[PDB]
Formats: sequence, C-alpha cells, structure tokens
Amino acid sequence: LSEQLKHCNGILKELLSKKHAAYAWPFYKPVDASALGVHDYHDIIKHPMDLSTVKRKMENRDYRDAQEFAADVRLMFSNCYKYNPPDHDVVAMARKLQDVFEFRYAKMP
Ligand SMILES: CCNC(=O)[C@H](C)[C@@H]1N=C(c2ccc(Cl)cc2)c2ccc(OC)cc2-n2c(C)nnc21
Ligand SMILES: C[C@H](O)COC[C@H](C)O
Ligand SMILES: [Cl-]
Repeated sequence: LSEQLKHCNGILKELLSKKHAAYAWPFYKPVDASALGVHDYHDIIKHPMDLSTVKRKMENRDYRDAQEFAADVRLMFSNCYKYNPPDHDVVAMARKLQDVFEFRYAKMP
C-alpha cells in the first residue's frame, strides 16, 4: 500500500473497531434486503457498498489511491441517506460514522 493508502487502511480499521461499534454495526456487512424486508432496496440503490466490501477491496489492493477508497466509503453513507428518511435512527448512525471518517480522512499525510 502507498502511504496514503496506509492511512486509509488505518481509518478503515478504526471504523470497524469496538470504539465505534454502537453506530458502525449496520455498515459492517452488505445490506440483506430480503432479511430486512426492504424489497425495494435494490431498485433504489444501484451500487451497494459496506465496510466488509471496502475491507476486501483494500486487502486485494483494488484501490489504486485514497480518492477511490474515499468514494466507496462515501457511497456507503450516501446509499443510507438515499434509502432512509432523514429522521431515521440508521441515518443518525451514518452521520456519526461519517463524521469519524471525514475528520480522519482530512488528516491524510
Ligand atoms: C425499513 C427500515 N429501514 C431499513 O431496514 C434499512 C434498509 C436499514 N436499516 C437498518 C437499521 C435500522 C434501525 C437501526 Cl436502530 C439500525 C439499523 C439496518 C440494519 C442492519 C443492517 O445490516 C445488518 C443494515 C441496515 N441499514 C443500512 C446500513 N442502511 N439502511 C439500513
Ligand atoms: C451528516 C452529513 O451527511 C455528513 O457530515 C459530515 C461531517 C464531517 O460531519
Ligand atoms: Cl468522493
């Protein structure tokens, strides 16, 4: 990994850590639309994303730079904001996790 990608990996590890689990947990694995009963999810969300997918991509060296990584993390949040009403509990969780993400991403070397 490049130096900037190492910082990205550090952020990813933090997003997945116990420190943030109270609001990060919905983002750990791909949304299971059937399990959640949200039978319109894949009509609304054309490009699903979640932290396990970002992690696999990082491990496989799929991201060529920090910008590509950030676009995926942001896509994950955006999907949450697109599908759910803005007053929803899961949206509040997304906003909190995104605050953690954006502030640390801003500290990129
Ligand atoms: C109909 C209610 N809305 C949903 O079920 C969402 C599709 C779902 N809500 C939730 C959700 C709803 C309420 C609370 Cl307090 C936390 C998460 C959700 C739950 C589990 C999960 O993976 C295991 C992913 C979730 N998620 C993400 C991420 N983005 N949207 C959701
Ligand atoms: C809550 C907004 O959707 C994302 O805000 C990011 C800011 C760094 O908290
Ligand atoms: Cl972006």
